[PDB]
Amino acid sequence: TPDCVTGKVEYTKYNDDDTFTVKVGDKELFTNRWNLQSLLLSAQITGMTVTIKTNACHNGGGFSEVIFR
Amino acid sequence: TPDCVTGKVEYTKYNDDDTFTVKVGDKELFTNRWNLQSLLLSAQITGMTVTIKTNACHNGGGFSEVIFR
Amino acid sequence: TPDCVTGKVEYTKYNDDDTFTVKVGDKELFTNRWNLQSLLLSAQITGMTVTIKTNACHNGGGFSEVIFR
Amino acid sequence: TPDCVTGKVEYTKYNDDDTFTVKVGDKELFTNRWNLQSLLLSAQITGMTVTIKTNACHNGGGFSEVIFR
Amino acid sequence: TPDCVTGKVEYTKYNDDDTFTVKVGDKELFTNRWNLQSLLLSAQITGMTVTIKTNACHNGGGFSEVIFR
Ligand SMILES: CCOC(=O)NCCCNC(=O)OCCO[C@H]1[C@H](O[C@H]2[C@H](O)[C@@H](O)[C@H](O)O[C@@H]2CO)O[C@H](CO)[C@H](O[C@H]2O[C@H](CO)[C@H](O)[C@H](O)[C@H]2O)[C@@H]1O
Ligand SMILES: *O[C@H]1[C@H](O[C@H]2[C@H](O)[C@@H](O)[C@H](O)O[C@@H]2CO)O[C@H](CO)[C@H](O[C@H]2O[C@H](CO)[C@H](O)[C@H](O)[C@H]2O)[C@@H]1O
Ligand SMILES: *O[C@H]1[C@H](O[C@H]2[C@H](O)[C@@H](O)[C@H](O)O[C@@H]2CO)O[C@H](CO)[C@H](O[C@H]2O[C@H](CO)[C@H](O)[C@H](O)[C@H]2O)[C@@H]1O
Ligand SMILES: OC[C@H]1O[C@H](O[C@@H]2[C@H](O)[C@@H](O)[C@H](O[C@H]3[C@H](O)[C@@H](O)[C@H](O)O[C@@H]3CO)O[C@@H]2CO)[C@H](O)[C@@H](O)[C@H]1O
Ligand SMILES: OC[C@H]1O[C@H](O[C@@H]2[C@H](O)[C@@H](O)[C@H](O[C@H]3[C@H](O)[C@@H](O)[C@H](O)O[C@@H]3CO)O[C@@H]2CO)[C@H](O)[C@@H](O)[C@H]1O
Ligand SMILES: OC[C@H]1O[C@H](O[C@@H]2[C@H](O)[C@@H](O)[C@H](O[C@H]3[C@H](O)[C@@H](O)[C@H](O)O[C@@H]3CO)O[C@@H]2CO)[C@H](O)[C@@H](O)[C@H]1O
Repeated sequence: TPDCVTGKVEYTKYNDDDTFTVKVGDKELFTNRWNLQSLLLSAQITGMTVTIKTNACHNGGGFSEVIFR
Repeated sequence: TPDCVTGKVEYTKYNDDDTFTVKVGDKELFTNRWNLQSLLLSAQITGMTVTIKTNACHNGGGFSEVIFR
Repeated sequence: TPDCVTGKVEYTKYNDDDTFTVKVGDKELFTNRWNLQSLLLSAQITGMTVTIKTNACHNGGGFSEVIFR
Repeated sequence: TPDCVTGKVEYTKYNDDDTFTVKVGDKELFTNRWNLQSLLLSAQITGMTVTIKTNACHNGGGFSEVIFR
Repeated sequence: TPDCVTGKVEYTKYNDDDTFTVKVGDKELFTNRWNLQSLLLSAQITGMTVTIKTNACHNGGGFSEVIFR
């Protein structure tokens, strides 16, 4: 899957359908994987740099692949 | 959903029906989403500023949407 | 439910039946709610002040309601 | 159950059958309770002193009772 | 099982099939154990030294055994 954005996690949002939105770079993206919820929040809290991989590389787009650096 | 309150998390409470109550701004609110329990506690512990979105914007009211900043 | 004890968590104990015991104030109490295990450990580790609410307010008594301050 | 060892968690090990091994005092012990995995890793990380209770107080022996101090 | 690599966790990656990849030493490896996801991310965040034990000791190989030092 292609790289989409890389950056620190500007903010996260828990959504009304139990998905989890994230803002990284200039993109707001979401993931239906519940596993990623607390990893992403930890990244946000500790100031990790993450890379998100997705073909739906647009605001509102979905993702499931993330790299924690 | 409309913004309801924004602030740091004043306190949380685990309830007898496994719901989780949170005090943010001047509102005490609850969420039946189990997934939010540890996110909300981490936010509380680290001093994050959260925004809760809900149409039931009164003490005792329910929520599922939260933004972690 | 009435207040039972208020204090920092002196120590916790994982029990052989997968319940979790906590010492707060002068009381040892337990909870069969798995969700509370890591919340109570976190409170212990970070020195949070908790309040436990239970009508079984004696050593060995059960609880499910906790306030995290 | 009798006390078996007391000390800081020298190391943990995740095992091929999803059990979790821990080195405390002079004993290596394991637990088949999944709930304890992240508690024991948090105790290791923050330098908590634990006591493990078990009748199988020998290397390789099993446990489910832990006290977090 | 034989030792494979030892080191700090250079990066992790959540994969599209809910497995978790990890870079330690000169090897990129994955595990299908969901339990290990947040343990390995904690090790990464806190700068723990891990050892991975696997007979598939090449890039892209699988593991389930980790030692946290
Ligand atoms: C005032 C003293 O009494 C109480 O405070 N009682 C609290 C308990 C009863 N709670 C309750 O009924 O919650 C459900 C109704 O509340 C949810 C609210 O529903 C809206 C509905 O969607 C609207 O279209 C309609 O006009 O009215 C009601 C209320 O204004 O919606 C909000 C979000 O917009 C909450 O739902 C969210 O939280 C709960 C709990 O976490 C639940 O998951 C929902 O799935 C989630 O959306 C209110 O609870
Ligand atoms: O031999 C067991 C196996 O033991 C594991 C152990 O859990 C770890 O400490 C170690 O590192 O790896 C050893 C070697 O395998 O555990 C599995 C299940 O988790 C099997 O255990 C069951 O088998 C027995 C037959 O009844 C007995 O009841 C065990 O106590 C069961 O749990 C395997 O046989
Ligand atoms: O392919 C497996 C690997 O299989 C071994 C098998 O263990 C040997 O007895 C055989 O002779 O050699 C094959 C090939 O290496 O087992 C390794 C660890 O020894 C990996 O297996 C683990 O990883 C998997 C995905 O993480 C899954 O968790 C397995 O259950 C683990 O055993 C490798 O993938
Ligand atoms: O028996 C349960 C409960 O019933 C009554 O309260 C009702 C709702 O439960 C309560 O949420 C609601 O609160 C109102 C405030 O009073 C109102 O001023 C504010 O604008 O919003 C909320 C919700 O719309 O009130 C109703 C009844 O009007 C009972 O009154 C209460 O004691 C409690 O027993
Ligand atoms: O976590 C793994 C395992 O831990 C606990 O069991 C311990 C040993 O695994 C087990 O073999 C041991 O059996 C005891 C009996 O209780 C006792 O009656 C008998 O006489 O002696 C044996 C061997 O010494 O018990 C210990 C701790 O008491 C846990 O209870 C168990 O379910 C399992 O998780
Ligand atoms: O410490 C908490 C808990 O962990 C251990 O059980 C594990 C999971 O927590 C549990 O939900 C899971 O149960 C399996 C059943 O064994 C199986 O019959 C069914 O088909 O699938 C479920 C859902 O996965 O199993 C694991 C352990 O294999 C621990 O043994 C348990 O008693 C308790 O302490």
